Amino acid sequence: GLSDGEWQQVLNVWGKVEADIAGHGQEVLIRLFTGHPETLEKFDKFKHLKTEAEMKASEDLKKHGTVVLTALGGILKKKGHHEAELKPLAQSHATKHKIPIKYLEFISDAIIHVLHSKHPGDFGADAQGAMTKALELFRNDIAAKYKELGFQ
Ligand SMILES: [C-]#N
Repeated sequence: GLSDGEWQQVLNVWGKVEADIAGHGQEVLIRLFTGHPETLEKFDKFKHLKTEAEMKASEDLKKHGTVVLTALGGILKKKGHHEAELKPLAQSHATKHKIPIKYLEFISDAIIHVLHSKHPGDFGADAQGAMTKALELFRNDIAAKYKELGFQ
C-alpha cells in the first residue's frame, strides 16, 4: 500500500495534470513511443508516425493521450481500490491488445518523466516516489490478472 500522505502527494500532482490532460497525454505517448519504439507497433492507428514532429501534429494521438490519462486518473483516485477498473483493463491489455507488463513499466516511466518536467514544484523526490509506488501497485495488480490468464 501507499500511506495517506503518499496518496495525497499522488493526487496533488494529478490535479496539476488535469489542467491540461491533453498536453500531458500527448507528451507521455511521445516520450513512450520515441524511448521504446516497439510500443508504437501495438497501435495500428499510430504506426504511420515516424518522427516526433509527426506525432506532435497528430490530433488523434493527442485525443488518445487524453483517453489514457483520464482512465489512469480515475484509477489513481480509487487509491488502490480499483478492482472494478483493473479487472477488465487487464483482460483487454492481455487478450485484445497483447501488451507485455514491461510496456506498462515503460509508460509509467514516461509519466514520471513528464510530470517531473512540467511540475517540478509538486513533484520532488518524495512525491515522485509516491507516484512511482502508485503506478507499481497498478502494474502489480494487472500482473496478477495476466498470470491468471496465462498471458506472457
Ligand atoms: C492505452 N493507451
